[PDB]
Amino acid sequence: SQVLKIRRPDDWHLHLRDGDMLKTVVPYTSEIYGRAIVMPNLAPPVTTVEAAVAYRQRILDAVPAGHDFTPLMTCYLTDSLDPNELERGFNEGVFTAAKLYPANATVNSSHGVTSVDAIMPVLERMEKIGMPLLVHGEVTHADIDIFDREARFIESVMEPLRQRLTALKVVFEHITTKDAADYVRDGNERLAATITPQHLMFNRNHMLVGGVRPHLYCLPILKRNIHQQALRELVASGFNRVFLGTDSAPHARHRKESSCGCAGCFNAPTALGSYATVFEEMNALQHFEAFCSVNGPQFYGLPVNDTFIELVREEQQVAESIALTDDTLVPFLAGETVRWSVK
Amino acid sequence: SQVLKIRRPDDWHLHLRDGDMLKTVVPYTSEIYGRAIVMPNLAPPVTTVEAAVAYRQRILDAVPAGHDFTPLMTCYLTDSLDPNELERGFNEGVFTAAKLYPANATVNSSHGVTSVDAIMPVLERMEKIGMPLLVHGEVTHADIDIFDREARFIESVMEPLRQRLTALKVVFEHITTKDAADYVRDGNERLAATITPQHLMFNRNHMLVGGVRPHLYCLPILKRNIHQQALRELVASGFNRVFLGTDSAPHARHRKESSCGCAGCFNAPTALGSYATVFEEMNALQHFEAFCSVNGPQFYGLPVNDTFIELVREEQQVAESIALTDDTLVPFLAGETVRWSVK
Ligand SMILES: NC(=O)N[C@@H](CC(=O)O)C(=O)O
Ligand SMILES: O=C1C[C@@H](C(=O)O)NC(=O)N1
Ligand SMILES: [Zn+2]
Ligand SMILES: [Zn+2]
Ligand SMILES: [Zn+2]
Ligand SMILES: [Zn+2]
Repeated sequence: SQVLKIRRPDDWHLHLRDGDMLKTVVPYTSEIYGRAIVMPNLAPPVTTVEAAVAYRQRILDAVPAGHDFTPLMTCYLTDSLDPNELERGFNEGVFTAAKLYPANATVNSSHGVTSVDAIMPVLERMEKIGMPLLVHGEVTHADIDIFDREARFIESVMEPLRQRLTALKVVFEHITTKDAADYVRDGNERLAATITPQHLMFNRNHMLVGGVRPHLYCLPILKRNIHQQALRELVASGFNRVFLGTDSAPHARHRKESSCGCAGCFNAPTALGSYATVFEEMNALQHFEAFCSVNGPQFYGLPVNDTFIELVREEQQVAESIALTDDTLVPFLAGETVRWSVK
Repeated sequence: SQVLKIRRPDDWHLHLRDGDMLKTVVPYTSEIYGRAIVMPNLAPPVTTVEAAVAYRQRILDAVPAGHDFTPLMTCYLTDSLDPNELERGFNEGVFTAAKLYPANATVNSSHGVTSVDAIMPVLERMEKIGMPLLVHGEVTHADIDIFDREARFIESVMEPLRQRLTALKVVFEHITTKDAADYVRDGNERLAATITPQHLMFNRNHMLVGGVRPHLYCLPILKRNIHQQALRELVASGFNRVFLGTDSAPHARHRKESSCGCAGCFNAPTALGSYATVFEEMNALQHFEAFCSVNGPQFYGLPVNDTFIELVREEQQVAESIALTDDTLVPFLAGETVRWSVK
């Protein structure tokens, strides 16, 4: 019965992959979102303007007729990246931002950044030109417990970085901790964050109690409930430097359900409705549009979308699976009911 | 190459399952261990003398010709269990011990315990007759974080229970925390513990960094490294009320590598050599025999085995999998080169 009309949203953190997987997954995004930040962790990674131009075209090829969707491309920072390559792509309208993957922190990150010190000239160029830095904020030393890697990053990397480059705009991507929530809340107008649906909806118990659930396995790892609760409070408060970033991160079923399952939730089909449920549960639907459709554009200095969509509070069962050319893709909340759906 | 000779060990915590699976797994235990505590969590559970007698015979049927193996049976404690049935089984030599799994208010009285207070009659009977209680010490309330469940059990159940029944003998099964190591270390002659090879060798980072590894998923869940180190220090100290219990807990590959992986490591094939590796790394091989072959017998009031086995420090590859009638079993350390093996 209940209908909620919002300005058309965007997705400020998305993985579209490539090849047949890209063809399968892009329509789940392009039918809803006006724009998406397209992450660059392909294999090999997108580290040049030419690679980004071609990838953008493969993405557009896969967008159904009638969807008005614009992919916003990013550069994968490496230790050896030429600042001129990065700036040229920014100047040509190819790169909207650049993504910092700590080496070996996450999916397709073996070529990532080994220290902020190795890439200072690149960061200094971004600061000069007003290019936002997107950060997967985790440390990677083998002896640091996985649940501590986000908090430890704040103290040891994020804060020194921001103190050195005071004009640099930073998005703390997919935050998962009270530590990061407080850090962002207490930050200045050059610091923002994205939050996924899964880090709002669940905590680590959901992944580990009654069985191990690899379709909830993603990075940064789901945390303790008190962290979940801090994230829900942050979005529900109306704080305007948090915004929608799904981190939809698809892997074939048997890559997820294996002896060493890949990290990432394929949440593009269900993310928007899932966010709506959270904001409703937090008695905060008045702030839902801004999170989805206003806060991101403002941080990035881009116009808000000029079209509108509707969500309805009518229960839909999520498909158990989505067909691929080989194997299947298991969506986030597969087989479950979602309370809101796109009209 | 170095030889390590010990009195024949026993396994004080084992899952043998039933039917075809039992036939496959028993030989991995019976070729090495003189005795094992056989856990009662079949479907339906072993809660009667008659069921235990028949299960013992099915186990004996599956022992290869020539192996000198004796299964020591257990009763699954439930709300509906008659204390006269338990006592009769104990008196007749059928039940060596009784096993208490976590309470759950919604469990069927035929299948479990709703609260420990509700089964005081049976626990008092065990105290009276000198029957040891084996405890899976976790509180499984939905609002308790999974990594907190063992520590919560110590405070909420274990200490009050032992204060209430001061003569009751208790094995704190498969301890996984510094909390439990300290508790057991500081206990009296009526409190002991078993420790699995996975909780000595690994911590939660091994299950979750670089991928999710369901073959390391087991209950109680792997904890942070500080806990692992406390366990290693405890066995290494020579403390004589900790002893070998593998918690070998086999599940078919398709039930481990699924959207909801079953808890349990099939470690019977590789456990003994893994414990040798840990004791060696801790420079504590002088305490290895007692852990495997003396401490358990002393606690249970049973004779030490009078035959010997030898481990050799020569590298060997662990099988990638072990065939079942249907599907396959993936052993603990599958495909790895291990340092110690049985001669
Ligand atoms: N988050 C994930 O668990 N996975 C992402 C990588 C990332 O966002 O770091 C992926 O690309 O698969
Ligand atoms: O408590 C338990 C039960 C066991 C099993 O599968 O029987 N597996 C575990 O991992 N621990
Ligand atoms: Zn990331
Ligand atoms: Zn991502
Ligand atoms: Zn157990
Ligand atoms: Zn067990």
